[PDB]
Amino acid sequence: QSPAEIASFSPRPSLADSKAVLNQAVADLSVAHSILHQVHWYMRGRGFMIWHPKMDEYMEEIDGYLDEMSERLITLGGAPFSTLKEFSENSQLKEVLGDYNVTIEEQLARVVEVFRYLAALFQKGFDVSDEEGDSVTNDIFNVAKASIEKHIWMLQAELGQAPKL
Amino acid sequence: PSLADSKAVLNQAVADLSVAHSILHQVHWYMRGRGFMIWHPKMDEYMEEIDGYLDEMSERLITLGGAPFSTLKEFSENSQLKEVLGDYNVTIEEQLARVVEVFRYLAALFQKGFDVSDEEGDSVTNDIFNVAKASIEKHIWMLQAELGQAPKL
Amino acid sequence: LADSKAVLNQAVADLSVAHSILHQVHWYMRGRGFMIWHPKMDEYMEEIDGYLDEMSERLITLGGAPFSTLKEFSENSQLKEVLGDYNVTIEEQLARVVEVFRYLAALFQKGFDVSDEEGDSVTNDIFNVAKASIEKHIWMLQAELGQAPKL
Amino acid sequence: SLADSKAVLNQAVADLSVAHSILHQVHWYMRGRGFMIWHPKMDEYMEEIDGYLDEMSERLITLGGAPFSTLKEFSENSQLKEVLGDYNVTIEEQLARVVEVFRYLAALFQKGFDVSDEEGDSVTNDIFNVAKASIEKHIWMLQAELGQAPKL
Amino acid sequence: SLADSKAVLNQAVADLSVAHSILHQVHWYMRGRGFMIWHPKMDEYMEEIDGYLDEMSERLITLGGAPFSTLKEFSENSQLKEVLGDYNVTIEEQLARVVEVFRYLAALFQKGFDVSDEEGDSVTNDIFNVAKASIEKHIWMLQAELGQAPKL
Amino acid sequence: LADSKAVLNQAVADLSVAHSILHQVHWYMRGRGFMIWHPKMDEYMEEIDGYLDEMSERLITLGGAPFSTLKEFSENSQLKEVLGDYNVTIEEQLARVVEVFRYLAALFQKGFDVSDEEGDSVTNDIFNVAKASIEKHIWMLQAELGQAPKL
Amino acid sequence: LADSKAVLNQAVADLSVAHSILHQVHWYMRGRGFMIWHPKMDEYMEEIDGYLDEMSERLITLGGAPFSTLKEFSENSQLKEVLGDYNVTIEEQLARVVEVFRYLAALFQKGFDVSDEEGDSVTNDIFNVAKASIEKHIWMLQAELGQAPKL
Amino acid sequence: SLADSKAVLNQAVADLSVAHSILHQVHWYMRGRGFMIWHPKMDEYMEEIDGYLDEMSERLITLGGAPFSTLKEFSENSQLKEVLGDYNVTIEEQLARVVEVFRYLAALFQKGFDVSDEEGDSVTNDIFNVAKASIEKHIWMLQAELGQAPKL
Amino acid sequence: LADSKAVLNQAVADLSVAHSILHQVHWYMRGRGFMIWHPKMDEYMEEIDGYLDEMSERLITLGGAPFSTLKEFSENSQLKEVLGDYNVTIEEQLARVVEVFRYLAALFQKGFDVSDEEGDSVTNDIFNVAKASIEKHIWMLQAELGQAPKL
Amino acid sequence: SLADSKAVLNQAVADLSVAHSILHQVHWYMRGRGFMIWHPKMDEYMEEIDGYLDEMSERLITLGGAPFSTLKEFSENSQLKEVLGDYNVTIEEQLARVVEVFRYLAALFQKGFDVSDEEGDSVTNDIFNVAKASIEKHIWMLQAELGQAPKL
Amino acid sequence: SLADSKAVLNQAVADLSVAHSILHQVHWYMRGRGFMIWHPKMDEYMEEIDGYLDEMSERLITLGGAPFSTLKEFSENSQLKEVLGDYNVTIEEQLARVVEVFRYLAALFQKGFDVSDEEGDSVTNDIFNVAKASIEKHIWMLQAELGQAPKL
Amino acid sequence: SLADSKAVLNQAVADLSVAHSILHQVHWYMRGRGFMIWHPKMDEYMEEIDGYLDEMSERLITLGGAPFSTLKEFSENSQLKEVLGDYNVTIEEQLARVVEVFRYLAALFQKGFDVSDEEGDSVTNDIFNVAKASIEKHIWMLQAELGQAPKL
Ligand SMILES: [Ca+2]
Ligand SMILES: [Ca+2]
Ligand SMILES: [Ca+2]
Ligand SMILES: [Ca+2]
Ligand SMILES: [Cl-]
Ligand SMILES: [Cl-]
Ligand SMILES: [Cl-]
Ligand SMILES: [Cl-]
Ligand SMILES: [Cl-]
Ligand SMILES: [Cl-]
Ligand SMILES: [Cl-]
Ligand SMILES: [Cl-]
Ligand SMILES: [Cl-]
Ligand SMILES: [Cl-]
Ligand SMILES: [Tb+3]
Ligand SMILES: [Tb+3]
Ligand SMILES: [Tb+3]
Ligand SMILES: [Tb+3]
Ligand SMILES: [Tb+3]
Ligand SMILES: [Tb+3]
Ligand SMILES: [Tb+3]
Ligand SMILES: [Tb+3]
Ligand SMILES: [Tb+3]
Ligand SMILES: [Tb+3]
Ligand SMILES: [Tb+3]
Ligand SMILES: [Tb+3]
Repeated sequence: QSPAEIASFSPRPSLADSKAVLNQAVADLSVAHSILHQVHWYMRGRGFMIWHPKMDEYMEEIDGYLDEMSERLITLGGAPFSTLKEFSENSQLKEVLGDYNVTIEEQLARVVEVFRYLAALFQKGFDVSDEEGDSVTNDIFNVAKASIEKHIWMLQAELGQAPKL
Repeated sequence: PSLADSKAVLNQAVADLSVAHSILHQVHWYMRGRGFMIWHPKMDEYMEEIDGYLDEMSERLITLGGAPFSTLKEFSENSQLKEVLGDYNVTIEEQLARVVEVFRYLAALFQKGFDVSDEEGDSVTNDIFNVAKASIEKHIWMLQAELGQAPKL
Repeated sequence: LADSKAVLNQAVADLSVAHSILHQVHWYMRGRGFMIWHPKMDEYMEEIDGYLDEMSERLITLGGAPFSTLKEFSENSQLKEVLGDYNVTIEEQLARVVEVFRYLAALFQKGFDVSDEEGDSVTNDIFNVAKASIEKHIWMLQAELGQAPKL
Repeated sequence: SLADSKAVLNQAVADLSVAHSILHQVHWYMRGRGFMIWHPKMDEYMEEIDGYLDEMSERLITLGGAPFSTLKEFSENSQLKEVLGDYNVTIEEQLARVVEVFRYLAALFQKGFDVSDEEGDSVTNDIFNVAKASIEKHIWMLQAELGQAPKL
Repeated sequence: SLADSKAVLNQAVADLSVAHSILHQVHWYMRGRGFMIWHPKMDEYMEEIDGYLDEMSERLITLGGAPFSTLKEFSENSQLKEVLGDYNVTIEEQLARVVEVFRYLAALFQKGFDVSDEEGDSVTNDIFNVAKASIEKHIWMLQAELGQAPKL
Repeated sequence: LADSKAVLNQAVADLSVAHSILHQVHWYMRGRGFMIWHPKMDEYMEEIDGYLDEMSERLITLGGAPFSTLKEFSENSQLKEVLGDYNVTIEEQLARVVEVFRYLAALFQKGFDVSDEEGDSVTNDIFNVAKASIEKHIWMLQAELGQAPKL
Repeated sequence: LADSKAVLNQAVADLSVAHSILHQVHWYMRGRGFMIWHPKMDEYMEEIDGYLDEMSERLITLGGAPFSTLKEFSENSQLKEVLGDYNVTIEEQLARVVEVFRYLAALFQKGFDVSDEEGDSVTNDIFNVAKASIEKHIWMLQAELGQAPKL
Repeated sequence: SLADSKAVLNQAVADLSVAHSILHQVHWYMRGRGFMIWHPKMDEYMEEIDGYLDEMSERLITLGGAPFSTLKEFSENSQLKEVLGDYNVTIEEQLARVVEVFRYLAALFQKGFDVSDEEGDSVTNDIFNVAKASIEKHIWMLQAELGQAPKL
Repeated sequence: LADSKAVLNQAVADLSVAHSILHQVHWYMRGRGFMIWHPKMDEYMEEIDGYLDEMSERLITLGGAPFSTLKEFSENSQLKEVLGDYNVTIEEQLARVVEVFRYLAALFQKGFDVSDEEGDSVTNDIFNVAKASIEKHIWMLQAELGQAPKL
Repeated sequence: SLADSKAVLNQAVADLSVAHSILHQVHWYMRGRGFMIWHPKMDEYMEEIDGYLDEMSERLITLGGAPFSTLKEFSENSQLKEVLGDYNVTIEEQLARVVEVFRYLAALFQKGFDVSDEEGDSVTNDIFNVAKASIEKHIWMLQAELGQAPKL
Repeated sequence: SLADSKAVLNQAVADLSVAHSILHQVHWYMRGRGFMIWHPKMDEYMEEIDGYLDEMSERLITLGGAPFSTLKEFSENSQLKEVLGDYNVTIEEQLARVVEVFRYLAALFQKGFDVSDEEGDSVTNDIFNVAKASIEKHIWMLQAELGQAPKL
Repeated sequence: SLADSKAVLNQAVADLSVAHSILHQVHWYMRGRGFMIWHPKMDEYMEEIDGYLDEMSERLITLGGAPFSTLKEFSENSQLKEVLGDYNVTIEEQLARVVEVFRYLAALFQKGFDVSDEEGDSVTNDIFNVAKASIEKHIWMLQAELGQAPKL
């Protein structure tokens, strides 16, 4: 005979170890990137000429974390999500169709939402990596969390609000 | 001459670009209102690009055996663009609206340049207009976006 | 796919999928040649992002609305992604890259054809430049694999 | 013999030190549309202000003087008044505050220009003139953002 | 009010705009041995003319004035005369036109200098001083190519 | 100094005064070594400026309100300023910088301690980076003075 | 694509010979204006070399086999070479570069036409870009020589 | 108090000096397909190694310690063993040798991390961490070229 | 090859042919290693071009008349060219380069010796620097081919 | 009409050439603790002296003058005195010597400033002013190294 | 044939390795006025020494030799002696030690020159020549700091 | 036993200084078609001459010598003779003057080369060789401009 082929529902979704949460990051950072690109492209209104370019800067920073976090996952022996289907299903951020009729304030507020989520994800990754004693991974999350939180201050300040982290 | 018209539209461009530069200088200088700090330096970027086209088009014309307009009287009399005196009381959005309008004219100019030069088989001149049109159109998108509008080319 | 705006948006989806695949090759790569090709994938991706931005933004300039969600990229792209696997050779990785680049070169030909018919010379040149470059890469990638470009 | 020149140099040291402090408060406490342009702009202004403070302090040293060099001295000799940071100053208000400070500095620099000319200190004179040039350009730009004429 | 400082700044705007046009004509129409050096040199002169033009107009704005800003205003106010482009002018003759334009500029800047000195406009006075220094150096140089003394 | 915010604001006050002392040192310096040590103060000042901005901004980020007036810096800082004097020797100037730095090293360790205990990991690493560089500067200044770092 | 491929290879022959002529002009130049024109041949040579590589590599990408020996170059090229001679005037050497450029400009027009007929838009832009630049140079050289470009 | 941290820092000075010797050996004796990529890559590794060895040695000095600083000290104290150069070794063996050196450093740097953590030396702790992060990435890449998992 | 002048001109001829051959290797290359060795042929050609210019120009300085036509290069060179072929393996290409370089080193040695005996120190230095560089390359290429330099 | 401006420019050309010569002696014959920083510093001072000499020489040409241009002219018209190099001179003495030279030049630039101001040559006046500022700053610095006030 | 050229090149590998290690000890153990200038200067020396070390071994490889490549080999073959690091050495003593090292290396490089001169290995000969020129420059400078003649 | 190498090094210091002065005169006094190119070209030559002067003097110092270091010493030991600057001299005459100085220098570097070969001073030999190579290349270029062969 032969070993039976197991048929069960996709197991994961529980952020229990460093590996798990690094992959969740790969997923969320890929979608974040896509949301950022849509804001870049669909943006209209006073303040476009400053924020259009800014989205590029954010995107590059997000790219940087995406790469180092999946590559840390690889180094630790894991297997990073690497298809749009994987990214789209494992991510907790929702995507919507691009729309040109959104005010600047609403765009910036959407980016703050995404940044708040990512900062909590990196907080979770920090805590998990600390508990498991994976100090390298721990530092990666902390660094990413530092600058995301700083971007949240600035965005909120443009919106006339405190960071409210 | 086989290339008489390429020549004529290149020189039209020389005149209109010189006028366009002038207007962008006026916007840069007379600008007042929230957004000054971003748009004032942006006019410099536009001017540098307009300048780059003015030089390239005039010199393509020289290369083809033409005599480019090279006096303010010539630019002025030949250009289809109309200049008005500077006024500090124009709003930032009216200033950007004017820039979009100058740029729309230039896109149509470069379109005609493109067609005429494609007609006469001057493929170098064709490319020059094609590159200029491409850039100007991108600029129109951005300006319109800032104005809360679609590019509407 | 019979106007410039549809071909451009199709390119948005396909370049987005091509970028994802190039990333997968970057990460899962193993074997002799890794030290040269792993970094090369970043060059390829920087380029693909280059075109993605220019095309999407040409569409916008032309009054279109780019695919801008993963669902849209995935469903609209003609490219097929598979799960990442470490157990693929460098030569196999390269061959996959060439397949994708071949697909892109052909998409760029259609964009070239369609915009030429429509008299949209700006879009036409964007497709033209992207093609010249994709084609150069296939020559080089095929050469590493000991084969002619076979365009 | 260069006593009036020395006094105005040192007065500028106090004032520039306070001005720098105010720019730093505006930079941190800024909130509202245009933050993203004006926040970094505050660094540009601070660098320049630091540039003058150092240059003028060292011109004073070079003349045989002794520049104020403590926060107490800066705060007590300066004519500018500082206030507790407040996040609810609007952008426009923040810009108007920088304008008030720059106008003060332009007038201080005028006085320094005049006094150094009177004492025949031509090097000190050109130092104030350069500073004045650039400050007035900044007032022109600030006021333009505010939709106003430079009003020098 | 600095009425004449403003008047000379605006005269400079007009004349530099015409000077710039004249240098462009020389760049384009130039033919003869020396072309390869002087053709590009015309770009360097234009960039410098451009610099003054923007600095002077911007100093005018800063002072409360309203710079000339249309080609008609440039032509009607400039003292410089423009002629149609001709390819049959020699290099030596082109260089002679430039010297003549620059001798004019240097005289204009002397007036700008004298007027701003007199009105106590030291910033403007420096702007003119810097422009005149540069222009006069160029004159020495062009004259030297032409085998002649600067004859300032 | 009740928490992370409190210590951040203390660093804001102390870094401001520390920067002022450094400028005093830069300006009133005389003696053999001037030519190396005078410009070196500029390097120290840029670094202190950097910590000052980063720490105040971390405080902003966290919902605090940084000291931002000279009175506030002066009031809250634990460093004491004295009038400039040209007759201080170069090695005496370097010793005052060492004292100021040892003070800032201590401050930053309290900062590190407090943030660690509160779980403010970003603030923690900020004080740690600051601590590392100051302690290296102490080693180098003490070395110049013929002494061990004596942390 | 036989005709596109043939004109590309022709250009390889002729650009290799043009390059050698420029190198001769560079070395054998004597007369007033040497100091401006001697380095200018280095810029011309650099640019010629860029076309040469670009055009044979295009040919490779198309599945051709570019001429690649001095024999192939001399035999296929329509340019004729003469022994070096220091007795040539500066103006004479410039006229010889003008002649050679006028020739390449014509060849590039053939290449452009042929490629346009065969639908090879990529080769077509390559010829178009080379021709834009050679013609600018001819204007400039002719102007140094007191003449209209006469294209 | 900080004796254990000082001890591991000094161990690292020793092992890093030998490591760097081994990389230089690889660099010079390398032969085979891939020489052209890997030979200069050893240079990257050496300079990164030199970087850690200076940082760590200077952190030891800063703590009041006395770094090993003679070839005899390095050899005696290093746990890494050196062998004679041999051109006959294969590229893949050369790379396997670099991996085994790095796996050792990574383990050493983890010991440093742990020791310094227990002692409260947070600066020393962060130096090992950054070192460890870097080396582990290198092991992944080196293993990748050899067709293997990182096995960390 | 009687004297310094004569060997300088000989090198102009051989360096021209060597550059030709390197370019052939750059273009016709196929197989694993292409991605590192294709661009490596650019660094080599660049270097060869440096020597060729320096050597001919030293000869002009010396009052000679450097070869300046492809006919002179081809007829005077001891190096021999073959038709381009895609079927040559990477290692064969690499070994071709080695053999050209070995010839060049031997030529430069003769150039060194000849200018030495004529007391032309400048020409001597030129051949020395050229030699040291080529031998370094020979070690490196041989290393790739799994062999000792065997000078 | 411009004779005194031309005179003091040409006197500066001579003194600047001798001063360059002196600084090069100091550079070469220097020995003593402090060499490693003061040796390269003399290069910086020489480049600056060179800049003034070229600028002032060329202002003189521009004005229709004829700069001193031989070592014999420089040596004979200079108020500065040269002696044979000697390795025994201490570092303080070397530095005190450069100060004396700088003091002379600063004074010479003051005469130049005065004279051009009288003759209304504002461009020449600015050149002397700029030169004077920088030299006085270096005097402060060298005096400070020497443990002293600038005592301008 | 080239056995003696190879042998001295290999002597150089071992000595430059030990020279580098002594420079590193000097860099780490330095204490005294001058530290902030001389500490970085040891880095520059170390860089230059590595430069020679890599080039000489690679020249050896190129010639068919096998360079020393283990700390054991460097130690055994070097004629330089190493002692434990001591903080209580003065800056002047530390510099005198470098001067001793360099004096040795320049004697070595002269032997390398003469040997290769004899064996007609003109490339190896230029390498030693370049190295010697540079080391002798540094000996002049270090000695000048020490108030001494170069005394080659 | 080193002494003639030192004497040629010192003659070079004198002649290079004089040559630097002559090039400066040509820079300033040049008039005529070609000015715009040859005027800046003199700068390049002067920077190069200063390069040699400094390297040669410092090699002399390194050898335990005492370089000429006053204008009088340069003037009286130089074989080159200076004349009063004159504007009327043609461009072609000026270049010929530089050619004549460069031929003197190449010949002097040849004597330098030979004397240092005989004395076994390889470092100095190499300095003269390098200088000679570049001077000869300039003669070619200058001669080419004047429509002549180099005639070395
Ligand atoms: Ca709405
Ligand atoms: Ca008036
Ligand atoms: Ca005391
Ligand atoms: Ca004459
Ligand atoms: Cl502006
Ligand atoms: Cl990577
Ligand atoms: Cl973009
Ligand atoms: Cl910030
Ligand atoms: Cl041009
Ligand atoms: Cl300073
Ligand atoms: Cl050359
Ligand atoms: Cl290529
Ligand atoms: Cl250090
Ligand atoms: Cl003449
Ligand atoms: Tb990566
Ligand atoms: Tb142009
Ligand atoms: Tb974009
Ligand atoms: Tb300062
Ligand atoms: Tb402006
Ligand atoms: Tb900040
Ligand atoms: Tb290529
Ligand atoms: Tb260090
Ligand atoms: Tb050349
Ligand atoms: Tb000059
Ligand atoms: Tb190496
Ligand atoms: Tb020197």
